[PDB]
Amino acid sequence: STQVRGYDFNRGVNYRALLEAFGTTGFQATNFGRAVQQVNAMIEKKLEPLSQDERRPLTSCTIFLGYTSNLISSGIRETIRYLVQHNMVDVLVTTAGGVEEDLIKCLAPTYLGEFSLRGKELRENGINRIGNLLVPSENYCKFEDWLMPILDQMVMEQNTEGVKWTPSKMIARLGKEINNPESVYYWAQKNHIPVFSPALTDGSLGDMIFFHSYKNPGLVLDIVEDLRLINTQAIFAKCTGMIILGGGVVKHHIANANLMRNGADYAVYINTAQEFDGSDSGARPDEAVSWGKIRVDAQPVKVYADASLVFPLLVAETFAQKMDAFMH
Amino acid sequence: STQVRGYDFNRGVNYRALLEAFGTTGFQATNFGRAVQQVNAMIEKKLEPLSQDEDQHADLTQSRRPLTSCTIFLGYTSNLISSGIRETIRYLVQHNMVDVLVTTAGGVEEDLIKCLAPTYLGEFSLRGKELRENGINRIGNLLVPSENYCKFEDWLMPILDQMVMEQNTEGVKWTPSKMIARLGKEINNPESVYYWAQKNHIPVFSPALTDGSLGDMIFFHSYKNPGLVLDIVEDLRLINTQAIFAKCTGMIILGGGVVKHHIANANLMRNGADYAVYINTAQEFDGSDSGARPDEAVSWGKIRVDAQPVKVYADASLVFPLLVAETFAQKMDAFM
Amino acid sequence: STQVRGYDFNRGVNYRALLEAFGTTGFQATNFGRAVQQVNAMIEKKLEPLSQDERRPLTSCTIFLGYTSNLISSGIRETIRYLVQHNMVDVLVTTAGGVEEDLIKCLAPTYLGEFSLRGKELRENGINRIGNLLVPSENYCKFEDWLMPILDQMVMEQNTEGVKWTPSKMIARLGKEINNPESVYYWAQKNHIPVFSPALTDGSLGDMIFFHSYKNPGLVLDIVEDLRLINTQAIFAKCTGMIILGGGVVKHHIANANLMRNGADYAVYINTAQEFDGSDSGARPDEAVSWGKIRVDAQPVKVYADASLVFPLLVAETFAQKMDAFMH
Amino acid sequence: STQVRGYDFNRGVNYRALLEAFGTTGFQATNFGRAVQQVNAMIEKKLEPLSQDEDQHADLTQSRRPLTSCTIFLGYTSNLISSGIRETIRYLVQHNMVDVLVTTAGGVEEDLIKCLAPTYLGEFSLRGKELRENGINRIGNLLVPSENYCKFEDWLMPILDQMVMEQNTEGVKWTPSKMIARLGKEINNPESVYYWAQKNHIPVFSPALTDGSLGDMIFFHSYKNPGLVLDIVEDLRLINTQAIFAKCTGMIILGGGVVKHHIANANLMRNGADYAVYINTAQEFDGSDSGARPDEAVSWGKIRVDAQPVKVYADASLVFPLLVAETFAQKMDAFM
Ligand SMILES: NC(=O)c1ccc[n+]([C@@H]2O[C@H](COP(=O)([O-])OP(=O)(O)OC[C@H]3O[C@@H](n4cnc5c(N)ncnc54)[C@H](O)[C@@H]3O)[C@@H](O)[C@H]2O)c1
Ligand SMILES: NC(=O)c1ccc[n+]([C@@H]2O[C@H](COP(=O)([O-])OP(=O)(O)OC[C@H]3O[C@@H](n4cnc5c(N)ncnc54)[C@H](O)[C@@H]3O)[C@@H](O)[C@H]2O)c1
Ligand SMILES: NC(=O)c1ccc[n+]([C@@H]2O[C@H](COP(=O)([O-])OP(=O)(O)OC[C@H]3O[C@@H](n4cnc5c(N)ncnc54)[C@H](O)[C@@H]3O)[C@@H](O)[C@H]2O)c1
Ligand SMILES: NC(=O)c1ccc[n+]([C@@H]2O[C@H](COP(=O)([O-])OP(=O)(O)OC[C@H]3O[C@@H](n4cnc5c(N)ncnc54)[C@H](O)[C@@H]3O)[C@@H](O)[C@H]2O)c1
Repeated sequence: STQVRGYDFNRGVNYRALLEAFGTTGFQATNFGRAVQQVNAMIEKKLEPLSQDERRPLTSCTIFLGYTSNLISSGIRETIRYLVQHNMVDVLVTTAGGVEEDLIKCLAPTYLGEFSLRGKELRENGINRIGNLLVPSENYCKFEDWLMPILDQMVMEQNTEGVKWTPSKMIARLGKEINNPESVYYWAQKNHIPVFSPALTDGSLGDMIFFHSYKNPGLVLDIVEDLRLINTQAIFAKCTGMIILGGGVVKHHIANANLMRNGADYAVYINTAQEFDGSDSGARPDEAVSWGKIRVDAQPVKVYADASLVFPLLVAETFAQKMDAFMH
Repeated sequence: STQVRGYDFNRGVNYRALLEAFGTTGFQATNFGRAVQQVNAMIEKKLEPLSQDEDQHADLTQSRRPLTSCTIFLGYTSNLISSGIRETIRYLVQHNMVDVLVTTAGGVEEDLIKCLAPTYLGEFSLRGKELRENGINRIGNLLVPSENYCKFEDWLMPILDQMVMEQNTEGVKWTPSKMIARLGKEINNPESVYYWAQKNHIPVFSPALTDGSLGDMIFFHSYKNPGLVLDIVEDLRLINTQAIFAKCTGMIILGGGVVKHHIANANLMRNGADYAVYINTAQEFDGSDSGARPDEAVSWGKIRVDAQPVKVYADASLVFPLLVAETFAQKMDAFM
Repeated sequence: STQVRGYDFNRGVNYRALLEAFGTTGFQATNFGRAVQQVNAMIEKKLEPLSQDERRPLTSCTIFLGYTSNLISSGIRETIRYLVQHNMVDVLVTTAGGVEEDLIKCLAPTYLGEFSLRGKELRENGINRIGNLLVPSENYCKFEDWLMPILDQMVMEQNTEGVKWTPSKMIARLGKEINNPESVYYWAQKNHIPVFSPALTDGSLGDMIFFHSYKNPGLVLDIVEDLRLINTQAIFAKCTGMIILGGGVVKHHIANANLMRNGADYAVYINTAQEFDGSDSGARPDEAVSWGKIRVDAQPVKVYADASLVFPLLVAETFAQKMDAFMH
Repeated sequence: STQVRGYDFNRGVNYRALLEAFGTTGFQATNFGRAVQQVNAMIEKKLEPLSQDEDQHADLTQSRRPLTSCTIFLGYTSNLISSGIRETIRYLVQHNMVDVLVTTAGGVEEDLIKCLAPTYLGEFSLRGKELRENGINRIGNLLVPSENYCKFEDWLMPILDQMVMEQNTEGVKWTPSKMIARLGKEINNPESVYYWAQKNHIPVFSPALTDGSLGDMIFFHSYKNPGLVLDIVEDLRLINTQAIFAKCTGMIILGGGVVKHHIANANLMRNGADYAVYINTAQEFDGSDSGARPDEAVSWGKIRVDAQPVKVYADASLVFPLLVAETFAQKMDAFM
């Protein structure tokens, strides 16, 4: 049985050892160390070779990465981009803001602010607040100018070439169009990583589709085909892992997909929600076990924390140390 | 300036005076009192008489529901339909007290499943392994037997068959709201929220309607009877036009997530809601939309700068029935 | 097994029935109904007559009421006053602010404000913020004028009459001095309900003792005797119940006292804390069971909510309906 | 204006660059970066040379500790001493990097008990009944065998005997801080926070020192050896004078409760702290002092209006070691 003991700074600042010490520090530091172990187990399983019996290359473990939209507003956008760039995860799930703001960041930046800035004076200057971040309205003007010709082409392809659009197919197209290596969705489509977002209309992309539909009516986004697509990613996996940042639709959609295989083998939740309100967001991993979304023999972990603090540290201690195994 | 003073139980127990005293008790009790005031302001504006032409509003919004002097959007996370708040919401919809509903997929399907089989009380700490081994699914401190979903399957599959047939031969272009209206008509049960919503021409928006058991069933059904399409674009047009052609709007939002953003973003299209009450347990510090204060929404234009929005930081299962008791339920004589 | 079902407003607004329906509404409404049941069980046990074998009158169950200081800033001060006035609880525990602000409210009121008011402009006008409440600085001036002559007498009594002051003895004296039926501590001392507050110096009372000690040095407040006094309240009880609003010292001090009898028989927590940070505040009742602070056979309840919303409703459904049993 | 940008792992893993990138990552990562800046400002001011007279400051504050150019108050809730943050705090005290400690009683006693027996890792969900039946006590996801407290009893009772004897025949008037200094000297172990605090003349305030196991032991001891008195009034004088006669003050407060208010209220006596960092998981909505934002303290005069205080909303077991790594631990050459 393992003793509580924190990092001793009389050793100097040995960063790897400082991070390794979270495991024996207690409370959420210990859960962070457990999450490192769960993700490294996902990775080790993924890198094992496939048996006989056992367009994206299939691996020995399929990793679903989910994140709420605000994390793409944050600099965790870079963290996610890196993982997608190097084919370290296999399926992305995010809400609509998490798609559009990645693209918009290729046209204009987001800025630091404070949570307490007052909306009246912000609105008067055309500045929109996302937590302690700030997005000028002009950013969305630029998005409009960029996106509208693409909506024109998608409608034409729908009506003259038989294309049946879904959120994931639109997201791949937008990633191809943005054509920018800073963009998560550019790498996702380049690497054949599907992106699911069933409420893709809930955001600025929706605004633009809405306005567009009055000059160029008839665009259809079907969510049924995308439900088949995400569920089959789980059903035909040798192994699955879930890494879920935040809650809401993203968290349920990944977990429910994995119910179709009688549960994920590995699971890490990082979120700030709590169970007491009965929310899905705040449900503990053990709630998911009752449904079959996480296997009974799994050892899932939740870290109760803002992912903007934890996720880059998690990546540093897991994926980033196995980078070579993921290249060329 | 208003003094802090709690209810004095030397008066005995008058529950109305007790709830009214929330306003001067402080902290979230005070915000509850402010929320009562904001909702009563919405209702008061809604009940003012109107004079507008019936044909152009139906053409612009593509809806059969008459305009009133204030359009009220009610949103709730799915789990509140698992709870007994389902009865609270059903009452409001039954009496045409709100005008637009927004909920995630679970908030649709579990209202229907409750007409087939009940949900039970449990505890948050019940272990998943033993529950799974007995076919019991946990929702917070509630429990749903798996057999409930089997009954749901049997009820729903013939309806999905008809929907595909209507799509392919009668030109129907399904969306979530149109499906939700049809499911409410089929369930044909006065305990159901969506039975009343469709009967009263109250639309229900749920853009991620595949994220739950209804999705499971659509998925399974599609391998027996392929082809169903659910378009979210037309439903975006429908919700936004409800805000655009409103004379006045109020937002009452229980919980966060999709529901909260979808209602607020629709109201951006009219440069902001006139009244807004949030009841949710989220906090701002994580940058989340769920946890964003009303004043964040003001920066975007989702809430008018001149509005007096209120957030109550609390579990809505505690607060929403009390809020309805002090607002809509006092005005039911006007609502008929 | 009990079905989920909310109050049906087609019945009209039947307030008692609306409150009774919280039990079957789920999430924290259900925990509220459970708390009503636990408190009513405390009360029923307290009102049972004492056996042969089995200055405050001893009853069949000793109820400890704890609350954080801010709840006395709130209007829950009236709720607590009522219970103390009618001898419905037996021991009070609160932090220092929870003593002084009760007294100050007899000299000048507290006002409603908002959480977002900015401290600079408040400080410039001599207005102090407590959450969404406001206390003018003048309130504390009035407190100073009222309190200083009492500190003079306590020192004199210490040095010439052998008095050994403790927090609970000072609180009883201050309640006698305030001589005002709106005050919690007036009723507490009148009804021989002891009040424990081991960090009594942490607040305005401390400020005043601090300043006083420079003109009239030597006042001693011993916390050891007060530890014996609260622990013996638990040790020699036939039965104990704990009703704890908020966390911190108050929650631990009551629970630790009841460890000395191998645990409380009944327990209700109402607080907004969560367990994930390892805090005592956020510890669930079942953590206390591991120490022996709550008996293994007890059925404790936590309601996760702001007590300013819940506690008056709890009192309405429990103590207030048994008022007759507590009088004359 | 500063752009949002996360650390780019195409650079490889440079942990310093990774922590520095917190500042531009947003949400609480940004507040962490601001907290690093505030603490480094405190340290920088502390290390400025001073010229003040040694005798009058010792007379006014009744302390042997020399004044520096900034007095840093470090507060932490008890559970952080249960955690491995105990080692973080011990390092700071060992090297005289902070000037005043404030903690609740558990934060005193468990530092001493850890020199006698360890605390172990467990899980939050372990059931109390089975733990109680095996003499294991739960602290969050940590576990303390009851035997740890038996060892504590045996170590402490002879010390309590000496304290009573010194009170009754050598005129000693015990207070919490004076007791804590004596316990640190007796534990005589370089792993102990309070061993280092007393050796370096860093006072420790804990006005409710009876609320925990030390209280249990004082209680039991008093029926064998009556008479110990612990006065909190003189300790109020001692902490307040540390603020009053400071040239500059900074507050670093982990958690809420007594600790947070006691430090901030001491700093009111000088019309406010110059620097302040809160790290805690509390929220404002419940009116709590724990959850009060720094700007509430500004309204009282506890934080100067010209200061730039920062709160990081997070479990300090995650954040405090990183904060120390980026601040105090980089400056240890100056601190010798
Ligand atoms: N919860 C269910 O019963 C259920 C059923 C089937 C599917 N799902 C799916 O789960 C997904 C996520 O659900 P969601 O985003 O709609 O909500 P959620 O349950 O994830 O809640 C989002 C946030 O809303 C707030 N909230 C939740 N419950 C609250 C309460 N009782 N009082 C106040 N505030 C509260 C909280 O801040 C919470 O983090 C949806 O797509 C849904 O279809 C859930
Ligand atoms: N930037 C934005 O936030 C943004 C922009 C456009 C649209 N939207 C829309 O808002 C709607 C709702 O968003 P949602 O459900 O995706 O997420 P959300 O922001 O509401 O968050 C849901 C829950 O996830 C958790 N969470 C959030 N941020 C976290 C963090 N940093 N660390 C840990 N946990 C965290 C919290 O418990 C929160 O209650 C969407 O449909 C989305 O498209 C958001
Ligand atoms: N916790 C223990 O191990 C322990 C041991 C013996 C006695 N006690 C007694 O319990 C009483 C109450 O403890 P308290 O008021 O000092 O603290 P607490 O544990 O009650 O915490 C108070 C608040 O501080 C904040 N906090 C706690 N842990 C945090 C963390 N890890 N990171 C950030 N913020 C955090 C939270 O908002 C919390 O509600 C004290 O009198 C103490 O002596 C506790
Ligand atoms: N008005 C004041 O708050 C005030 C005034 C003077 C002094 N002080 C001092 O502040 C110090 C710390 O206060 P504390 O530990 O007593 O309490 P606190 O206010 O810090 O609260 C401790 C915890 O109790 C819970 N809590 C608080 N308010 C709640 C509510 N309304 N509903 C439910 N739960 C709630 C929260 O989890 C909170 O973290 C004291 O020693 C006190 O004397 C406070």
